[PDB]
Amino acid sequence: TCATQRLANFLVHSSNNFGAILSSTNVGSNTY
Amino acid sequence: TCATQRLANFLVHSSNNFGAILSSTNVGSNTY
Amino acid sequence: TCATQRLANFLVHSSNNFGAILSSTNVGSNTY
Amino acid sequence: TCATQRLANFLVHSSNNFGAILSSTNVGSNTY
Amino acid sequence: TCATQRLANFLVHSSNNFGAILSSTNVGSNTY
Amino acid sequence: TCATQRLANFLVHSSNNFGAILSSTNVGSNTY
Amino acid sequence: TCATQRLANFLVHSSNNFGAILSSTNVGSNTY
Amino acid sequence: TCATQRLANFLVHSSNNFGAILSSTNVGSNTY
Amino acid sequence: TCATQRLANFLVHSSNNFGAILSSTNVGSNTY
Amino acid sequence: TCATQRLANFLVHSSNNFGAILSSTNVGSNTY
Repeated sequence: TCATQRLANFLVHSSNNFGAILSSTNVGSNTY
Repeated sequence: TCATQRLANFLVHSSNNFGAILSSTNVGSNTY
Repeated sequence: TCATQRLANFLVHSSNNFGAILSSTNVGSNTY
Repeated sequence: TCATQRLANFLVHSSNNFGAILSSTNVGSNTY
Repeated sequence: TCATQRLANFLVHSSNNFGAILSSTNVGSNTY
Repeated sequence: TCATQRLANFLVHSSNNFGAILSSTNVGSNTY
Repeated sequence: TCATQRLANFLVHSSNNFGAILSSTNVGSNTY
Repeated sequence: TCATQRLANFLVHSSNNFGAILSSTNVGSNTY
Repeated sequence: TCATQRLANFLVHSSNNFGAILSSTNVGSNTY
Repeated sequence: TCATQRLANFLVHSSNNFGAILSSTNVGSNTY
């Protein structure tokens, strides 16, 4: 029995949920 | 019995849920 | 018995659910 | 018995459900 | 029985949740 | 013009895709 | 023009994709 | 123009992707 | 123009991705 | 123009990614 782990380039570029842009705001952007 | 793991380029570019753009806002953007 | 895992380019470009664009907003965008 | 996994380019470009565009909004966009 | 771990380039470039841009703000940006 | 949102019990009990059960495994389970 | 948001019980009990059960494993479980 | 936000019980009980159970392991569990 | 935010019980009980249980391990558990 | 923020009970009980349980370990637990 042996246990060798070789994980390369694990990535989660997560940008998931709610974004609140509300009032009187003409926005050139992209909010997380 | 052996256990070798070789995972390359695991990725979840998640941008999932609710986006709130509400009122009086002409927005050139893309909110997460 | 052996266990070798070689996973390459796992990806879920998830952008799934509800998007709330509400009132008085002429929006050139694409909200997540 | 052996277990070799070689998965390449797993992808789910999911953009599934409800999109809420409500009132007084002439929108050039595509909301998730 | 042996336990060798060789993990390379573990990464989570997480920028997940709520972003609050509220009022009278024409913003060229991208807030986390 | 008004914008009132009253959403109750939004749900997506998603368990969608590929399930990999491979070899020499009599499994009493249900894998996501 | 007004913007009132009253969202209650937003939920996504997501358990979506690939599950890897490979070899010589009689498993009473349910892996995400 | 007004911007009032009243969001209650925002939830994403996400447990989404790959689960790796590999070899010689009779497991009573449920791994994320 | 006004900007009032009243957000209650924002929650993401996220337990998303890869779980590595490898070899010679009969495990009563649930690993994140 | 006014900016009032009243956020109550902001929470992200995040326990997301990789969990490494490897070899010769019968574990009653739940590792983050």
